Order: sequence, then C-alpha cells, then structure tokens
Amino acid sequence: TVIKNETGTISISQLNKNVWVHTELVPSNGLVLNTSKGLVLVDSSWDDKLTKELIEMVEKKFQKRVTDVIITHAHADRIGGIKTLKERGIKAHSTALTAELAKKNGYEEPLGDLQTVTNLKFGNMKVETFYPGKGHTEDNIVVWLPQYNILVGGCLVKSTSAKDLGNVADAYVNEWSTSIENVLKRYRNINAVVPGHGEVGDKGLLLHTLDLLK
Ligand SMILES: [Zn+2]
Ligand SMILES: [Zn+2]
Repeated sequence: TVIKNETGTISISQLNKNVWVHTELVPSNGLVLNTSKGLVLVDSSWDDKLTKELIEMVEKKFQKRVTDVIITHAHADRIGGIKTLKERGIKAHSTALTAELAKKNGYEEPLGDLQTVTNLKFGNMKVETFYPGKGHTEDNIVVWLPQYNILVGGCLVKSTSAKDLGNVADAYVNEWSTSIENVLKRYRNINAVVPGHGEVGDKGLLLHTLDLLK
C-alpha cells in the first residue's frame, strides 16, 4: 500500500503491519512506526513545511499522535524539521554528536540522548540505534527493528540507483567502509535495508555502498 499527499510531495509505503517508509521531495526516506503508544518517525524531512505536512498526514491516517522522532545525522534532510518537532512537543532523539553539530550549524537541538548502542521501546515496538562510525557524515547512525530485521541505513547506505557517493564534503571516505563492515557484523540476517535516498533493498545495498567506496 502506497499513499500520497495533496501533490506528490509526500509518499508513504507499507513494509509491514506496523512499519511504513516515508518519502519526501531530490527524494529522501524515513520510517513511520505505528506503535500502541503513538507514532514514532525515523527521521524528519527537508524543512518545517514538509515535516508538518508529514506529521499531519500520518496522524490523520493512523489516528494517533507522533510522539518521538529519531534523527540519524545533523544535515538538513534529516534535521530540517526540528523547530516543528520542538514546538509540538515531539521528542527528537539523537546522539550527543548530532546535537552538537546541529547547534554548530544553527539548528535547534535534539536531545543528545542516544549512545553508541541504545535500545528503546515504544509500546510493543523495539528500536535499536547504532553508531557504526564515520562515513557519509561524522555522526551518522543506523536504526534496527529487531522484530522485523529491518535496517534503516540512512545516508550511510546508498540505493542501487546511486552511481556515486553523492555529497562527500562532510564525509569520511576511508572510515566509511569500516563503518559499513561494523553494520554487517552487528546485523548478520537483514530482511530489508532502507537507504537514505532511493528504493528499499536488502544487504546488497551495503555491498553496493562498499563498491562505491573503492
Ligand atoms: Zn547527509
Ligand atoms: Zn542524505
């Protein structure tokens, strides 16, 4: 099932009963987690306009509130809706490093509460956050759903259609390979991988990203 907004700006696509991918327009992906305690997003959107519209679309459809968002790094595609989160009382989780970079770049601060490995539970939905090391950015994290074996790779992970690394001005191209290897070691059985941008794949996306780094 795939549901679009008023224009084609915002699309949501069901992965399973409780997990959707959100995509906004260059495209950008996140998750929507439909939990018994509320909706949880992995990642916001480009700006406050799109973030508000995403929150409203999912609140209406799932008939519950967005309670929490996990921010996967401090660039605009991820943190651009932070103002909106804070003024609506939506908790914005991040690592300390992501928060510090957010503040350095003039954005409102997320919580800085995530560690190298953090295990969260929202109602019945388990969510693990993992900092694998530097790659696309210094601060990039991935998100793992152990009940579905679904990995949210973020911009650390490139889609099949991606033919180069994209924006590397903030990247660590020597360390990015070790970081991907750390993900592959930690999560040996992956059902789906959601890249930061592009189509959902599997572990092949991590192997593709390694090849792009050669
Ligand atoms: Zn980025
Ligand atoms: Zn990105």
